[PDB]
Amino acid sequence: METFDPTELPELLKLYYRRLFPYSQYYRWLNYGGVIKNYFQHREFSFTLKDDIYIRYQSFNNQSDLEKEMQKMNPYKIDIGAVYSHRPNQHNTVKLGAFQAQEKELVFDIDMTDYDDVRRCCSSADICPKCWTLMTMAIRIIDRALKEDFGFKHRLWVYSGRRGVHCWVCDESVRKLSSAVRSGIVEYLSLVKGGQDVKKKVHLSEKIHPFIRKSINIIKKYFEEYALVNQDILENKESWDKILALVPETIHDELQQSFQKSHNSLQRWEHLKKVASRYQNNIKNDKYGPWLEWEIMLQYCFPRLDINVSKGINHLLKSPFSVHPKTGRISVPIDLQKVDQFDPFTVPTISFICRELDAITRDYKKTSLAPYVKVFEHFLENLDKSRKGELLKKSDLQKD
Ligand SMILES: [Zn+2]
Repeated sequence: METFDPTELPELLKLYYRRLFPYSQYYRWLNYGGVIKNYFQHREFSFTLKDDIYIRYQSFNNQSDLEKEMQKMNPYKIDIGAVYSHRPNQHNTVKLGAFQAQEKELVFDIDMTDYDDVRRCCSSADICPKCWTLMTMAIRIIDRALKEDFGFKHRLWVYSGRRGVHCWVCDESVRKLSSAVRSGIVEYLSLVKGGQDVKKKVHLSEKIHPFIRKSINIIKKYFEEYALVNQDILENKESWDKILALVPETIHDELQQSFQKSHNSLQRWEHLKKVASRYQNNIKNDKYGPWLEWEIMLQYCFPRLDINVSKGINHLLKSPFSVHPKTGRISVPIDLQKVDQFDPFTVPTISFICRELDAITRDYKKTSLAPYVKVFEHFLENLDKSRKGELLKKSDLQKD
């Protein structure tokens, strides 16, 4: 924003939707094996066109119909909503209030601006190699929990194309989950709350739940390099006063003094850990520990979870393989086995892949888009494997 002339977007989009957008894989995803009738036909799609104009409640009969309409309207953005009780594109014809959102993937949307209070590196409208690690940590923290703590097997992670990282959890049972249960998942996962003028946003109890411990252990792999070297969070008085507002009055002064005697954020952090580990929860206690150190790390490194993104079944979220109009970047799947190597800055733009396409119009495999489609395919393969596995179990129950 802005790296190419935005007036070439319409012609690039036209070519993109004609030769490059992976419809086969995309339909395979949203049709979910085709075994539940109307599942794709009842999906809301929402297109954004030129000038921030968008259309709600579009839906399509099949792959060919979707292709044809995407190729006709050539949208700047594609959003995906819920699966509804009826065809979204006929919602007006429906009785009183029978048109209801019924099912959707459980989604998360981690937004880099939500870390602005604890970022020092680039700027509010930017990302850089110094803050990106926040997203890496957010992925590892949330995915571990979704996988290990909840048993969710089908989790697609997606880079927004700009400053965001999205998760779609797509398990059959998850898609059916109620709003109340979605909230409960968000509540369980949440540690950073949650106001503009609340200075201290993490308060830990004496007793550590395994979720908190396991999240902290992930942050600890990154904390030195990320917070002490890259962000340099205890660099000067101006910056370390922000950390001192998170510790008790009792120790503000002792820490202040030894901060000024050391030179590194590295050295000052070691001093903070020491001092904070000796703080007595006034008084009568005799029990000491790392709660304060953990609270600071969580405030700086733990993802902020917007309750509404995950709670509302009808919420729209930018589609994978949609283009980000501001950056030109394709919204691409992130390979979870390689999350530490994921590089948002080398994610190709629409113009770049259109160029590759006809440099001496065919297929996406001759462009830089290809590896990202391979990642999508592995995800889809796992969805195929599961359905077949469960169909076997169901088929074995129909035998007695
Ligand atoms: Zn940055």
